[PDB]
Amino acid sequence: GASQFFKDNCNRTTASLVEGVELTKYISDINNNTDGMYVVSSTGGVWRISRAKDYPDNVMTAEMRKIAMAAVLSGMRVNMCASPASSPNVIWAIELEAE
Amino acid sequence: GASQFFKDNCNRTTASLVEGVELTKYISDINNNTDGMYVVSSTGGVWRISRAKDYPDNVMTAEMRKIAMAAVLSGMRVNMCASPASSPNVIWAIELEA
Amino acid sequence: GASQFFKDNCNRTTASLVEGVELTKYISDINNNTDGMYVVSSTGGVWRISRAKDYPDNVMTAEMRKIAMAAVLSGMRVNMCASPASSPNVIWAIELEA
Amino acid sequence: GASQFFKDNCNRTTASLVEGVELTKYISDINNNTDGMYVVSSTGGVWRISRAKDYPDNVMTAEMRKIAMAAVLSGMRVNMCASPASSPNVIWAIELEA
Amino acid sequence: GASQFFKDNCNRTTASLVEGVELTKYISDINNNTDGMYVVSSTGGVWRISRAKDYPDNVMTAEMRKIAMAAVLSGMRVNMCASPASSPNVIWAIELEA
Ligand SMILES: CC(=O)N[C@H]1[C@H]([C@H](O)[C@H](O)CO)O[C@@](O[C@@H]2[C@@H](O)[C@H](O)O[C@H](CO)[C@@H]2O)(C(=O)O)C[C@@H]1O
Ligand SMILES: CC(=O)N[C@H]1[C@H]([C@H](O)[C@H](O)CO)O[C@@](O[C@@H]2[C@@H](O)[C@H](O)O[C@H](CO)[C@@H]2O)(C(=O)O)C[C@@H]1O
Ligand SMILES: CC(=O)N[C@H]1[C@H]([C@H](O)[C@H](O)CO)O[C@@](O[C@@H]2[C@@H](O)[C@H](O)O[C@H](CO)[C@@H]2O)(C(=O)O)C[C@@H]1O
Ligand SMILES: CC(=O)N[C@H]1[C@H]([C@H](O)[C@H](O)CO)O[C@@](O)(C(=O)O)C[C@@H]1O
Ligand SMILES: CC(=O)N[C@H]1[C@H]([C@H](O)[C@H](O)CO)O[C@@](O)(C(=O)O)C[C@@H]1O
Ligand code: NA
Ligand code: NA
Ligand code: NA
Ligand code: NA
Repeated sequence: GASQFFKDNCNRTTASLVEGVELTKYISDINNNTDGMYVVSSTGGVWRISRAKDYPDNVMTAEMRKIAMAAVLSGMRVNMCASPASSPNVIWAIELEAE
Repeated sequence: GASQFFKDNCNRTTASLVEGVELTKYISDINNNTDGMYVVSSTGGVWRISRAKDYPDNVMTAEMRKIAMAAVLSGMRVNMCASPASSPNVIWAIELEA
Repeated sequence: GASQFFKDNCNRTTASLVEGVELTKYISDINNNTDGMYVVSSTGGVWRISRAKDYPDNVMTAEMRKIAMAAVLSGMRVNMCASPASSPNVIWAIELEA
Repeated sequence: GASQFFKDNCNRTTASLVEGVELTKYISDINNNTDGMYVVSSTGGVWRISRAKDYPDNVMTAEMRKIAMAAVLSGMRVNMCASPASSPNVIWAIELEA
Repeated sequence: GASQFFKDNCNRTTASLVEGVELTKYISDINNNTDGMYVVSSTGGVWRISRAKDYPDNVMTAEMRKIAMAAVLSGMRVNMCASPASSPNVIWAIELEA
C-alpha cells in the first residue's frame, strides 16, 4: 500500500488517492487537441501525466514519465494522487512501489 | 488490443490505426535525405518517429523514442496512429502495451 | 557497507550517515508545499532528494534520481548522507552498492 | 539481416554496409586528439559514433549512443552504414536488431 | 582485456591503464569540496568521473556516468585510463566490456 507520507500529502489537496494500480499501457500523442502523455490501467482507467517546461517541475514531471515506463515494463504497481477536475484526470503525484 | 482512448483519439484524425505491432529493428540515420529515427516491424513495415525541437512536443517525441527502444528490447507490442501521407508513414501517437 | 571514502566525506559535514538502506518506493510530487522527489525505505523511512537549478549541482542531482530509481527496481542497497535540518531529511550524497 | 530499408538508404551513399556485428565494448574518451565515443566488435573492429551539437542531428547521435550501449549490454546485433574515409570508420547510420 | 585501440589511446598520454575492474559502488555527492561523481571497485579503489558543462565533453562525461551505472548494475568489467595527478585519480577514458 501507499506510504503514509504519500497518503498524508495527497489528503491535503483536492485530489484523490488511487492505490495499487497496475499500469498496462503508456501513450505518447502529438495530435492536435489530444497531445500529451498518458497511462492506462489494467481495468481501462486513463490518467494524464503532468507537464512543465521549467525548473523545478520539469524535473518531477520527467520522473513521473520514467515511473510510468518502469511500471509498464516491470508490472510494479503505482499509487497516484490525481485531480478529478479534468478528463482524463491529471496526476499531481505518483509513487512507484517495489513492495 | 489498443485502449478505447487511443483508438478514439486516432479516429479523430487522417492517420491510420495499427494494432499489436512487434517492433524488431530501431534505426538512427544522419545521412542526407534519409536522416531520422525509424522503426521496423517483424513483417517488414517501416515507420518514421516524429521529432520536434521545442516544448511541449520535444517531450512527447523523446518518449516515442523511449517507447520504440523498449519495444525492440522487450518484444512488447505497440499500437500506432500513423499518417499515410508520407513514406515511411509518420507516427503521430504510439501506445506501448504490457 | 559504505565505502571508507563515502564515510569520510559525510563526516566532514553536519549530515548523518545511513547505511544499507533498501529503497522500495520512489515518489514524484508537484503539489504545493510538498513538491519534490522522495524515496521510502522498506521499513517506512522517508528522504528528500536534493534539487539544484544550475550546473554543476544539477548533474549530481540527476544522478541521485537515477540511483534512487535503480535501487527501487533492483533491490540494491544504498548508503546516504542526509541532513537533519529539515523533515524529510535531505540527501546530500548517496552511494549505490552492488 | 539488415532491413531492406536500411540497405537501400546506405546504398545511396559512399559509406559501406556492415551486417550482424556483435558489439562487445563501449568507449568514452576525453583525451586530446582521441576524444569521442567508440564501439569495438567481437573481432576487434573499431567504429566512431557520430556526434553533433545542434538539432536535429543531436537527437539521432544521442540515439546512436543509446543503441550502442543497448547492444553491448544485451548482445543484440547491429547493422551499420559506416564511412571508410576515416580511421576509425565513422557510423552514419545504425540499426539495432532483436 | 582492454582493446588494442583503448590501450594505444591511453599509451599516448601520461595516464595509467587499469584493466578488468569490477565496479561495486557509484557515488553522487553535492557537498562542499567533495562534490562530484565517483566509482569504487571491489578492492576499494576510488576514481572520479570528470564533469563538463559544454559540448562536446558534456556528451562524453554523460556517457562515462552511464557506463559506471551499467557496470555497477550488471557486474560487467571496465578498463580505465586514469590520471594519477589528482586523488582520487580522474578518469580520462573508460571502456565497458561485455
Ligand atoms: C499541482 C497543484 O498545483 N496542485 C494544487 C492545486 C492546484 O493548484 C489548483 O487546484 C488549481 O488547479 O491547488 C490546491 O489548492 C490550493 C490551496 O491549498 C490554497 O489555499 O489556495 C490555492 C489558490 O490560491 C489552491 O486552491 C488543491 O486543489 O488542492 C493544492 C494543490 O497542491
Ligand atoms: C501531428 C499533427 O499535427 N497531426 C494533425 C494533422 C497534421 O497537422 C496535418 O495533417 C498536416 O501534417 O492534421 C489533422 O487535421 C487536419 C487539419 O488540420 C486540416 O485542417 O484538415 C485536414 C483534413 O484533410 C485534417 O483535419 C489530421 O490530418 O488529422 C489533425 C492531426 O491531429
Ligand atoms: C553523414 C553525412 O553527411 N553523410 C553524407 C556524406 C558526407 O556529408 C560527406 O561524405 C562528407 O563526410 O556525403 C554523401 O554525398 C557525397 C557528396 O557530398 C559528394 O559531393 O560526392 C560524393 C560521391 O563521391 C557523395 O555523393 C556521401 O558521401 O555519400 C551523402 C551522405 O549522406
Ligand atoms: C549540500 C551542501 O551544500 N552542504 C554543505 C552545507 C550547507 O551548505 C549548509 O548546511 C546550509 O544548508 O554546509 C556545510 O558547512 C555543512 O553544513 O556541513 C558543508 C556541506 O558540504
Ligand atoms: C553529424 C555531423 O556532421 N557532425 C559534425 C558536427 C556538427 O556539424 C556540429 O556539432 C553541429 O551539429 O561538427 C563537428 O565539428 C563536431 O561537433 O564534432 C564534426 C562532426 O562531424
Ligand atoms: Na482529497
Ligand atoms: Na483515423
Ligand atoms: Na557528519
Ligand atoms: Na554504399
